[PDB]
Amino acid sequence: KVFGRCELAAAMKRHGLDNYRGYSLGNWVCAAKFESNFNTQATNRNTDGSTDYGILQINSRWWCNDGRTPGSRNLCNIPCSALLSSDITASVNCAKKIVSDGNGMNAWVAWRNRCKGTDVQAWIRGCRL
Ligand SMILES: CC(=O)N[C@@H]1[C@@H](O)[C@H](O)[C@@H](CO)O[C@H]1O
Ligand SMILES: [Cl-]
Ligand SMILES: [Cl-]
Ligand SMILES: [Cl-]
Ligand SMILES: [Cl-]
Ligand SMILES: [Cl-]
Ligand SMILES: [Cl-]
Ligand SMILES: [Cl-]
Ligand SMILES: [Cl-]
Ligand code: NA
Repeated sequence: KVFGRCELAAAMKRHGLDNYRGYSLGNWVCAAKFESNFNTQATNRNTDGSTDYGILQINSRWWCNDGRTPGSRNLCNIPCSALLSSDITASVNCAKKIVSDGNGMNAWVAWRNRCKGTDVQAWIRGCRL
């Protein structure tokens, strides 16, 4: 499912994302945009063997199990295919444990590099929220 901007915002806000750990909704929506393009089915292989999954490109190294990332963890307690689902709940619930990890949303490369310190509200401008 290729989410629409304001659609995704509504759905993150509902899953308790807006202002989670101090990160207003425009953050997460930006992150999504850049990590994944609002596509729930997006993957990328990392050079080390890991694969990033879904709307926020959560990574198999630490966070989920795809059973081809040797030496990796599965700290969210899910298979990685649950992150490609058109429902985003797993994705969101995982984000909560990652964002809470002490690097904040620096955990998301795209975010730190492309959203951090910009006007993130622009991404929620025009939204029935
Ligand atoms: C939380 C998470 O998985 N963050 C990943 C990061 O590990 C990786 O450097 C980058 C490219 O794969 O994409 C981010 O989404
Ligand atoms: Cl957009
Ligand atoms: Cl915002
Ligand atoms: Cl594995
Ligand atoms: Cl494989
Ligand atoms: Cl475990
Ligand atoms: Cl599994
Ligand atoms: Cl949903
Ligand atoms: Cl923080
Ligand atoms: Na894993």
